[PDB]
Amino acid sequence: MDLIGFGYAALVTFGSIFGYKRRGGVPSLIAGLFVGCLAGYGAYRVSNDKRDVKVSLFTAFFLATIMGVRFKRSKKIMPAGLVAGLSLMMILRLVLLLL
Repeated sequence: MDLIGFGYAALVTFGSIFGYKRRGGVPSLIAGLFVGCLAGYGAYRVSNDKRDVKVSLFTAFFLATIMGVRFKRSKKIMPAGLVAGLSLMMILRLVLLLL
C-alpha cells in the first residue's frame, strides 16, 4: 500500500511501537504472550512450577489440549501458528541460554 519512503515508516514504527499506544486487536498472540509469559517468568521465579523450557512444552500442550484438534496442515494459520509460537520460543531460548 502506497510506494513511499520505507525507512521513515520504519522509524515512526519503531518509535510509536516503543510508545505502544495504537494497536488494539487482541487476536490471540496477546493471550499467547500473557500465558507464555507466566510460563517463562514463573519458571524463572522458581517457586513450584516446573523449570524453564519444559514450561513452554506444557504451554503448547495445554493450549492444544484446549483446542481439541491437534496440529494438522490445513487452511488458515490458527493451528500452524501455534507451532510457529512454540518454535519462536525455542529459538528465543537458544539465545536466552546465553543471556
